[PDB]
Amino acid sequence: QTGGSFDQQGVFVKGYAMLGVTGQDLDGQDEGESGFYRTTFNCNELPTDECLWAWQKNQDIPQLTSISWSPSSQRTEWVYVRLGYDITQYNFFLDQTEGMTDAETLRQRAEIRFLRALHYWYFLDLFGKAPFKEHFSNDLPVEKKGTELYTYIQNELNEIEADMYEPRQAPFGRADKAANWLLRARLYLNAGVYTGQTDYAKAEEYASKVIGSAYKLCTNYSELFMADNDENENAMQEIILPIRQDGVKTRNYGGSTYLVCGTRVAGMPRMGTTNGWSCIFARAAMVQKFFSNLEDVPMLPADVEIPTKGLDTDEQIDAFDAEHGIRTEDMIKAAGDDRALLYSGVGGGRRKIQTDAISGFTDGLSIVKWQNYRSDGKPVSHATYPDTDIPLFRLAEAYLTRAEAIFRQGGDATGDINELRKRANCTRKVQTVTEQELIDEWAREFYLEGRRRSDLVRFGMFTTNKYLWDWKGGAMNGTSVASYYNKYPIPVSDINNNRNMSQNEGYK
Ligand SMILES: OC[C@H]1O[C@H](O[C@H]2[C@H](O)[C@@H](O)[C@@H](O[C@H]3[C@H](O)[C@@H](O)[C@@H](O[C@H]4[C@H](O)[C@@H](O)[C@@H](O[C@H]5[C@H](O)[C@@H](O)[C@@H](O[C@H]6[C@H](O)[C@@H](O)[C@@H](O[C@H]7[C@H](O)[C@@H](O)[C@H](O)O[C@@H]7CO)O[C@@H]6CO)O[C@@H]5CO)O[C@@H]4CO)O[C@@H]3CO)O[C@@H]2CO)[C@H](O)[C@@H](O)[C@@H]1O
Ligand SMILES: [Ca+2]
Ligand SMILES: [Ca+2]
Repeated sequence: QTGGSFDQQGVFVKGYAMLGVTGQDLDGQDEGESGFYRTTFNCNELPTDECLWAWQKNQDIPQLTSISWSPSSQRTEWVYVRLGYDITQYNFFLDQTEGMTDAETLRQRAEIRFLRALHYWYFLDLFGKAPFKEHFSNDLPVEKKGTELYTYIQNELNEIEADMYEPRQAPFGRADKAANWLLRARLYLNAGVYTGQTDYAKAEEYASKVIGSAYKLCTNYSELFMADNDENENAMQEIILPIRQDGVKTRNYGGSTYLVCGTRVAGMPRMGTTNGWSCIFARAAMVQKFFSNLEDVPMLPADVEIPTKGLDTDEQIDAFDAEHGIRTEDMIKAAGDDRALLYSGVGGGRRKIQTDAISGFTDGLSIVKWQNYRSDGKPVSHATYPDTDIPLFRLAEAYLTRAEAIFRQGGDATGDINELRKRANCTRKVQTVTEQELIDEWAREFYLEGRRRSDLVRFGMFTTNKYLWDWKGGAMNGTSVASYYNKYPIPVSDINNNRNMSQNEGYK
């Protein structure tokens, strides 16, 4: 539908919706697996030191879990096709509005181009290249890779800035200048990876612009991931770009539902939902980001039995956990960090910190960072699907990005790192910053937010022996894998359909 049938406003809104909702066609793929969020999240989380997918029988899960996928990877095709599809939609909107000079359309085009740029970043970060097309048409996309792609995204962002909303002036959910600046800061931070030439001075500069804007850090970390993060100034003042989610109106199995339902199982107190999928749990390496010595991690003694009765309600579960100091609040206290939103209690069965074999959901601690509970205690909209928004872009990213840029430039990054540690009410403060502390802090601050893999690759820790974590590369204590795994392969299906695309080095 074009011309007189083109619903500009409607298509504009759908532009943003692709970030958090699945439409309504790949073979053997549940609709709930096609989302922009879920596919990119898995590609940047499942293979990392942050988490594990409990149901390994699911297609392509073992491959992603241990960094052993191939060009026939179903989950690689999923994110590749999803990213490409969203872009064709943006190109369509831009083509249909081309030539329109009214203030309204200009702003919409700026934001759409912002959204397209973000998508091209994922292509660049995940594949080092992307099936490029500036317009909507029949023509096969051409290949745009590395430096040229990097330069295109940067140029897009630089060109559309002037037309975007001032920081915190756009309707909640839409991207403003600070979102623009944050994306560029991320690009610059990883410029070394994408172009072979680092540019930390620029990453620092754009990070400072974001930090110097109206955005501010939420005083209660957990609130950023709660049901009312779209009706709480404390959380909203930090969320530069949210992915709206609603228990009744905006549902997505791969949306906040994925982060809440996917990390819970029946028996856990305060599930915030009626459905616990028991899918995502933390690896020992994740827990170690909060407990350098895993022996300090509050755990139930192995010689203590868990009653088969009397543990049916949250009240009973909590009381039992308190007796053994294993309530999440007890986990946070022992961790001396508000971000230690983990659970080792008996709700759902005995938990392990590390496992000799990936058997089930309880082989690692549970992650209760995402919640379908409002900080003000008010009712949520639905008993199953969460109202919780996904704060894709948070101000915290600017502090860690500037901190990393300063450190790599030979300066003192303690100031920026302690800004986040202070917010999380950390008992331990950083006296000096090391590469190790930085990558560890990136995990403590952003675990389960869909970016882990990218930070690891930048630190040369994703495939190498520089950092081995439980189950990395398929080995209990971790093992390395080929360096070509730092980039996902181009789906064989697209290699076959578009001769313009060349496979990434290393893959067959
Ligand atoms: O008919 C269309 C429908 O088909 C499928 O759903 C039906 C099943 O095919 C059918 O067999 C029956 O499922 C029951 C099983 O038969 C029964 O054995 C038991 O299943 C076990 C399962 O065997 C275990 O592996 C374990 O399951 C895990 C999964 O392995 C995890 O991946 C996770 O799951 C979640 C998905 O990952 C999410 O994407 C989402 O799934 C939704 C799809 O994304 C969406 O497109 C679709 O429309 O709805 C899906 C949900 O209904 O949520 C999933 C969790 O709900 O977590 C589960 C749970 O740990 O444990 C289960 C439970 O013991 O029980 C099964 C359910 O009763 O009935 C199914 C319909 O309810 C497709 O899966 C579905 O997408 C199609 O629409
Ligand atoms: Ca409300
Ligand atoms: Ca919401």
